[PDB]
Amino acid sequence: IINGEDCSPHSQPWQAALVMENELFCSGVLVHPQWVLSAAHCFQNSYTIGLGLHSLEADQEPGSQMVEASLSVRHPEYNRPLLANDLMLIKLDESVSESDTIRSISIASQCPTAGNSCLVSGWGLLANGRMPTVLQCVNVSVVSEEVCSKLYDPLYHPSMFCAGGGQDQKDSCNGDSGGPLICNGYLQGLVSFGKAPCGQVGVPGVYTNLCKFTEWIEKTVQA
Ligand SMILES: NC(=[NH2+])c1ccc(N)cc1
Ligand SMILES: [Co+2]
Repeated sequence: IINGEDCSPHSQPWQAALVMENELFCSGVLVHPQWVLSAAHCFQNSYTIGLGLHSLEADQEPGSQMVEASLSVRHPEYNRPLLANDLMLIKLDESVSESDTIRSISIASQCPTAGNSCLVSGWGLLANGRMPTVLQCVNVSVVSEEVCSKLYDPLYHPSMFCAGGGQDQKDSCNGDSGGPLICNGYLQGLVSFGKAPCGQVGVPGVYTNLCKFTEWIEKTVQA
């Protein structure tokens, strides 16, 4: 997160951390007791998801649960066109129990509205190019479709949307991929990509436009 601040511990209970050998590489959103939503470009053969965290130090966070999973379903059209449909559902081995610091969030069924201010959180790089010790939070506003599509032509696709890009230099960044973007308490998008460096004025970040994959997310999680 660029130019944000330490989130209020456990203020985003749907936040899922994805760690590899021993480091964080992505995030996900608990959209169901046994399913974590994330960016297709975060696919692995097996994940080590951390729920209920705030600091990466799992054994320092109470209600925290380091579950495991291996069945991941990337969206059929991911990366066709280049970079598009960047979402993926990861099915957790053992379903988790919604605790005090671990709750799932629902996906917005309506589409981003320009100007609307939202929040995004993650453990990605900071304004100083450094990784944070706790989960970061920042607000960015939805940018209009016109500006988005022209700014990111010809890579822009309807499965994406822009947010931020303001003068305040608030934005996501590397390590926040698959992170959540909440709008009025709904999961509006996932941290997907954007120009580098991050936090450039006039250059918003791109997020997966979840409002567009409700039916798929459903047919998958359920059936
Ligand atoms: N700066 C950004 N909004 C960004 C950087 C890496 C990435 N995967 C996604 C987005
Ligand atoms: Co805590």
